[PDB]
Amino acid sequence: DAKQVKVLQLINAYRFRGHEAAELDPLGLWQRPTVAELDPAFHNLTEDDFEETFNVGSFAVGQETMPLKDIYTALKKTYCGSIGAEYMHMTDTEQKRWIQQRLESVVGQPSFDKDEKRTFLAELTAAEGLERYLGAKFPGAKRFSLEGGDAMIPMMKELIRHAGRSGMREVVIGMAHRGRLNMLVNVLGKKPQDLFDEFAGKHGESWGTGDVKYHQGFSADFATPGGDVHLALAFNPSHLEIVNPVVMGSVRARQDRLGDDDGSKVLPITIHGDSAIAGQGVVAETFNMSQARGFCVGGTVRVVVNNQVGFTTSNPRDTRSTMYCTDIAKMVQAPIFHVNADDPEAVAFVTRIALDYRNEFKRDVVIDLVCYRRHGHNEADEPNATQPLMYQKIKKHPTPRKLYADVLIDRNECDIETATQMVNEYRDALDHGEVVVKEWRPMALWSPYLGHEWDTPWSNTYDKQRLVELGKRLCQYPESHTLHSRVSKLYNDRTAMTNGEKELDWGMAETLAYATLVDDGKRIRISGQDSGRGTFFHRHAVLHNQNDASTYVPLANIHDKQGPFEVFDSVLSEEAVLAFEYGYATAEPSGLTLWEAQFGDFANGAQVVIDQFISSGEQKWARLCGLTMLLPHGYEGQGPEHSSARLERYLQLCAEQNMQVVVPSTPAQVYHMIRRQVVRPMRRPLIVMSPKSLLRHPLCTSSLDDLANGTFMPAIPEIDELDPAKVKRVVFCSGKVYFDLLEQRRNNEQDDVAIVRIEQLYPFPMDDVKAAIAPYVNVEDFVWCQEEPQNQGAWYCSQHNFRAAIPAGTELKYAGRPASASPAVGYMSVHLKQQKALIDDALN
Amino acid sequence: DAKQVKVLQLINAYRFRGHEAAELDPLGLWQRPTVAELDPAFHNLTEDDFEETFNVGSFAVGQETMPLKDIYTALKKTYCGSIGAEYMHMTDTEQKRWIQQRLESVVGQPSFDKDEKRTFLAELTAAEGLERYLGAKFPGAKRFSLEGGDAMIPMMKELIRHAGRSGMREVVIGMAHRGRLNMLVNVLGKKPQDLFDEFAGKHGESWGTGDVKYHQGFSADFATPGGDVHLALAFNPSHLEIVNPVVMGSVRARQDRLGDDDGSKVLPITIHGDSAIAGQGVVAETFNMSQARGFCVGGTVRVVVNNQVGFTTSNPRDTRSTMYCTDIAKMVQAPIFHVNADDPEAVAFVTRIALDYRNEFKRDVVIDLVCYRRHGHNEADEPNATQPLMYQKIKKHPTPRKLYADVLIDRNECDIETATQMVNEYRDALDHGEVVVKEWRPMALWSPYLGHEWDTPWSNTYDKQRLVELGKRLCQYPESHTLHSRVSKLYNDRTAMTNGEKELDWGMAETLAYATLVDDGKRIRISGQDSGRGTFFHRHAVLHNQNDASTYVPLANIHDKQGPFEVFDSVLSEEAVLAFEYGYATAEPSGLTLWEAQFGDFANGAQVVIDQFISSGEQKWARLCGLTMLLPHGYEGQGPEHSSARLERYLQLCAEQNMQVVVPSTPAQVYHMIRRQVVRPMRRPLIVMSPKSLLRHPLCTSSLDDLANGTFMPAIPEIDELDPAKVKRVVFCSGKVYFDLLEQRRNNEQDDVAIVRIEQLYPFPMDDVKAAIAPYVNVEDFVWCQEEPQNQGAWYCSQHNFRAAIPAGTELKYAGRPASASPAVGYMSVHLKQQKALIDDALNV
Ligand SMILES: Cc1ncc(C[n+]2csc(CCOP(=O)(O)OP(=O)(O)O)c2C)c(N)n1
Ligand SMILES: Cc1ncc(C[n+]2csc(CCOP(=O)(O)OP(=O)(O)O)c2C)c(N)n1
Ligand SMILES: [Ca+2]
Ligand SMILES: [Mg+2]
Ligand SMILES: [Mg+2]
Repeated sequence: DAKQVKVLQLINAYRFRGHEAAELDPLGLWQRPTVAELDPAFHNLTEDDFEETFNVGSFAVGQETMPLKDIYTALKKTYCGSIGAEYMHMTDTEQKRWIQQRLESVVGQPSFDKDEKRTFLAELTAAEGLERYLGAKFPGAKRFSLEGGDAMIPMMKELIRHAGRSGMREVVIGMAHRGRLNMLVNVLGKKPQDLFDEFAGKHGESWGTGDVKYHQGFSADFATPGGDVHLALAFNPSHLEIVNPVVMGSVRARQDRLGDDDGSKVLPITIHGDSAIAGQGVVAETFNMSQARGFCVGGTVRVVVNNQVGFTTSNPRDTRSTMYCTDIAKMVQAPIFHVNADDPEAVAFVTRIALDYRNEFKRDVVIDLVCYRRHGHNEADEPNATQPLMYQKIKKHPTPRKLYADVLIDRNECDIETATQMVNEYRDALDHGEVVVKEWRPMALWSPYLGHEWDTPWSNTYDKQRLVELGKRLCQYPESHTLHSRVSKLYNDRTAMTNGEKELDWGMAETLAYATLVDDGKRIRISGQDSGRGTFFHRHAVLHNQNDASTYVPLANIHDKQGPFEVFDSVLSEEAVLAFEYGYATAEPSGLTLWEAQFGDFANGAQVVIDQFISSGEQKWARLCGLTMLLPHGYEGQGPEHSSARLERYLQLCAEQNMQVVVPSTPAQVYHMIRRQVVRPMRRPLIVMSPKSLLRHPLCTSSLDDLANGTFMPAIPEIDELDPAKVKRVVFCSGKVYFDLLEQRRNNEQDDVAIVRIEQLYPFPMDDVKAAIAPYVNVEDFVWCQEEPQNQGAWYCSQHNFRAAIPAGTELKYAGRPASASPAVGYMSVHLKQQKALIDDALN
Repeated sequence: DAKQVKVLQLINAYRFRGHEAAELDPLGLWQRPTVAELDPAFHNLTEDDFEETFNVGSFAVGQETMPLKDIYTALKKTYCGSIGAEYMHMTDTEQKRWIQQRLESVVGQPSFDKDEKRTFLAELTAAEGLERYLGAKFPGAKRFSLEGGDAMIPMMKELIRHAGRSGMREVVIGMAHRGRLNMLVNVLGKKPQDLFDEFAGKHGESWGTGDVKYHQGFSADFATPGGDVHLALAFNPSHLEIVNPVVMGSVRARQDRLGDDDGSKVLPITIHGDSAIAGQGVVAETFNMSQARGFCVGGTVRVVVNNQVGFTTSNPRDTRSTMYCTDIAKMVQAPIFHVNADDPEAVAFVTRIALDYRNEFKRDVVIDLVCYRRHGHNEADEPNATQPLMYQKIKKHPTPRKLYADVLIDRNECDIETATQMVNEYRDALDHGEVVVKEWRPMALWSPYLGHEWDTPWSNTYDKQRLVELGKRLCQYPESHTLHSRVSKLYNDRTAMTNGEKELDWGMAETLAYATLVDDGKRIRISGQDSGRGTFFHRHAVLHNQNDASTYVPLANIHDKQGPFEVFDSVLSEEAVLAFEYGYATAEPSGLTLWEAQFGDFANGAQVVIDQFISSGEQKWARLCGLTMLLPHGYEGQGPEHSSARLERYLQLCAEQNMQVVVPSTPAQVYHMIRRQVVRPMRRPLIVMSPKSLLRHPLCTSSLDDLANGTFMPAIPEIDELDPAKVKRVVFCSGKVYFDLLEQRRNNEQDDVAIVRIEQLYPFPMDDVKAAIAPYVNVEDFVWCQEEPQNQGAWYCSQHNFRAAIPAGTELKYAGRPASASPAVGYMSVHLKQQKALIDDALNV
């Protein structure tokens, strides 16, 4: 019959658009626009057709032939009840068929054991009960209450029980304020008495400068039917979405260490607010990384706490441009399960389906938990002033605990005395103040401490013969591989440096430093835009065959039993990428983790990660991060965005030994700088002003002797054979400007002015600067020289450090570019005239 | 008839997935994976069925019944040739039927007039010819050549010709490096000789410190069959996608000024690279704004220069997580037209469809121009070292101009002599150096210069009876409107302030300042998270009815003929939002344009806009931007992210009078500060350290007399009746710390130490500070006091300004928080101890 074809189009119409008419809002507040396609009359089916049997076809109901009365009911139960599945936009036929099997076979309605139902009720009770307790015990205090979205707690425990049920070993969570204290107490097993002690202010005992209670992270073991599973909740700042990239980098470092090439042992989970996930662009930057080979973690389960309001903003036309906040997920074709949070069984049922999807297909999946915010944005705020109707409806809306208990009683699946005792047993458990999570376990088996002082001794030396054999292996590539003539010219030059015929350039000394690290079995993860070859054609860590596209990585082939070596050409992001590498370095300190800006000027698109994480995470959260940032830097006439890494900004952020700001000027210096970062037992961030023109400067060279038997020099004394008595002025400087100073002093045959580099600006190396200055007893004045404008660079932030170094009688003077609004002139002509001007002011 | 249902599923398979098998790559380089659904056998159609006639259904070919062999030919011609249409993900049925009509009715192959074909050939000729000329005249110089994507120039001229053809009046373009120099010369009408002089370095005659040649913008009139259309190409920095939000704010200010409610008179256009559009999150932030009220511009035409490489990265698994760089567009259900760039008629056909779609449905549309990059990422780079196979293929790939010329000749629509002469006539036109755009026209009639010095006089005073009458109208609301009792309590307090019963609070003086600005007919646009009510429950510019949802905006109801007033609750973005307000303010200087951070700590997620636009756009591009940034600031024990607007960073960025950094401490000061921003003839950015606790501080109050008859004070002298001779120490300070200093000095019964506010830190008000210091001839030492840690705040950047101020005998000292990695402690208890310590260190002598 033609009607059998019409039944088939109706079935797909619900699969495409049934979620648009689904009962997803707990409050029932605003009606959904009608969709004609969901009505059989749109397909010319009438009541006479409704009594006739039909064939389901692809509808996976488990009965080949059905009356239309049950087919129409099955479609509404599957696609228009509590669950709104948005998945047909996906192009993979196997994945869409897979989701149809999960939903359509059960006809939407899920089945759980009565013990499973009693667990969801107790988990709702713990969520509501902890929040009503804090509002009584600490009225008015800022706790970002979960109330109205209490199903997030049973959804989360069901995720973790389901992770161990399918063999996952670790779960890493990154989230925001909403439900944060409920997570700490009711899933991660933080003791309630310790939460009560923080509200009273009696928590103490640290020189961590600290952070507010709803930014804290936690760790615990958590019993699951598959056994104990490690749990980790990240620290995060107030900035709303940026923790998500950091958690992605942590789990990748975990998956890399464990040899989990399919991310099936470590489950990442991120929790988002509905307004934050739509407005913040780092969400899309992270979705773009979800399958990038250098950042993929096997897929993330993403849960949105969609309380249909963001602070005081509730109009959909003010927050976003689409019907759902989750539509950003369609960029990577993620299935999206909207679910009513007043239907806990639907929440757990969609939660298992979402996890099963992520593990079957190793792809991101999103759970839209549609709910409400019972109170104001925080408990001191009045929501009626801006959402009067939403809170007149919430004020007469019963809690999800009460609602679910009413359903189990109607179905004779529970009795009211059991539901009542859970409310009171939980309140008594909070009064005792001990852990209230049944499933919590003490962690099973942390040293070595990596907070040691920057001037701690380290093994700078390396075997000179081992260093040359490493260099020879780097120059070797398969004979069949054919290099571009410029790359083989470069490896031919590296072959001469290994023979002693030519002093090493910057790239060889950098490559050698990586080689000694993997030679000792330590990991190297490099990341950046065009980091394999290098923006300035200097690295060439990856060699591409000129016949086929095949690559060969000499640093990955040094010897068997080497530490792993990876260098990824990153995606066009700096915010999410630098946050990813921050989470990688903190989770796995032992190796070298290095991010490379293509120019240091672009690093400011990750300014939140620099401000709220790198420079401040130790004082705030006791986190040590060894991440190294290569920021190309130097004034060469290329204009405002290709001159300044904003060195002045990193120096301004320096305090309390939080960071290292280094400006190497020699290939040997960058070699020792990189090894000290791994070799020295300190893991604090290394901000590097990477050279550009110095990669090929003829005077910027170092012998093999300088690497094997040298050390990193925080300050470098005068190098030419000046007589110390003859000096009348000492010029402090950093970076390439020294090389312009040196050649001009030699061209003048000037021996009355010494030049002293300060390779490490923070922490300031006091005695190394004084030691370089000591021989010049006749000195009368000192000069700070810099290519950079005076309102930028090291001048404003490092004046007191230089002044403390110099003898008391002498005064210090400035020589450099004038202060300016823009980092650099746009014209090359004006730049060279400025360069000659400042170089002459310093030497006269 | 069972095969008839199978034919319909085959037709929809191509509508859904034909683009996966389309020939989109000019190079033919990498084969695409088979989609099973596109071949009939998958649907049990065999050759015997191919001879039978079938019903096309909704297939819009213009014939209801067709043999299957010709339905299959029509489907491959429509969805598997040069055009790859991705639109079935959209949920609006009408928009899908609209696209099917355009595409299926021409059966893939579209028809153009012979003049239109000769125009696309000449426009391809100018695109190739200009770049080969620059490579000949200036070998090795960095010009980001369009070559391989030459189809872009005819596509752009067809976008503009079709805009005026349908009555649009302005077109505003924002783009990147790729094809930038070709855009200026061959679309915008920049003189080639001025471009050649910039390559030679002979450009001069400006105090703009300037920028590189491929960041410059341009303006022109452009003849179209419907008449002249204004053209505007934005200045942009090197940061790749950030210009896009700025262009959205520029056309929105244009649509607002023109009374264009639906943006049908001003067309926004954005051009993107394949790697940047996938990696940068500001792209998704702007897509989220496309239908937000208060940022919607009626839809943007977005063009991707998809040359399948970004610098040295060409592997898809390293650049993105999806098959197409454009898949982010699906977040807003934008249709996406992939098109092979070696088929200019396909490019022009899809370009007309994209504009017609954007004007019919006022929604974003994307044109994916699939092409190649003929040279390296720039002309000094070697691309073979990292993409050997792509450049062995490009090295033997003929240019789009030659390829199109071969097609017009093979079809006898053109002759080889006509195509040859275009190549040579164009090279001669470039040698002469005059404008080469035939459609270019001189602009028709920019004089109230707004770069005047910050100390320029302005009309600070306002009539006091009008100021009180403005306040009475602000307190009036409709009888049917019902306020929440806290809001009615607040307007009753404002009703008391208008009568003189009570001094004005911070919110009343701020609202009053807005009222005087709209009262004189000037525009006010405020934007920021929860900016309607205010994060701190102080503004309440929008009044929500407690019975229905209706709003009432008292500032929009001052009197008829007032300037428009708008206050928008922004999206949860700061980067794309602050870039949008930068483009609004720069395009429309005359009014007040204000962005409000929810806390000043959150502005650093828009740090690129602050660095590359706000702090540097005047020296780089001669752009005046009057935008005001409200950044809440102040140490109150709320922690590292709720204390510091990073004042030290803005002070570090101050040079060459680029910005204003102000810390008002009185309700009257913010009133005069806001009016000075519009009433004074200067349009430079205003960075404001907004108070938090001062909004309710009993001592932070001002009389109506201070607003009507006062003025903004860059520095505020001692307010208490101290005798100058008895003073022994002067304490400089700004912001709320003054009130902690003042209240402590009164509790101590101390008359030996004066306290002087410095409301404007940059540009530094020298003589006003010296004037405040003059009476204290007996002073022995000076102190800068600040809540901030010593490495933050004003200490490092303003030391020389204070030291040059003080009398020669005296020396300057510091009193404030110790330097720290974090902006603020996480514990309230600790906060107080530090506050009492620094306040006591300043007052003890
Ligand atoms: C990056 C960033 N910008 C601004 C803020 C200030 N802020 C904190 S919470 C909030 C609203 C959050 O709305 P939503 O995402 O829906 O989360 P909810 O609290 O409603 O659960 C805003 C704008 C922030 N914390 N982070
Ligand atoms: C925000 C930002 N990050 C980094 C850079 C440095 N950069 C300039 S061009 C480029 C590659 C651009 O690739 P694509 O988007 O495809 O544009 P194309 O030049 O190939 O057309 C990079 C990483 C930049 N200009 N802006
Ligand atoms: Ca961003
Ligand atoms: Mg919310
Ligand atoms: Mg590209």
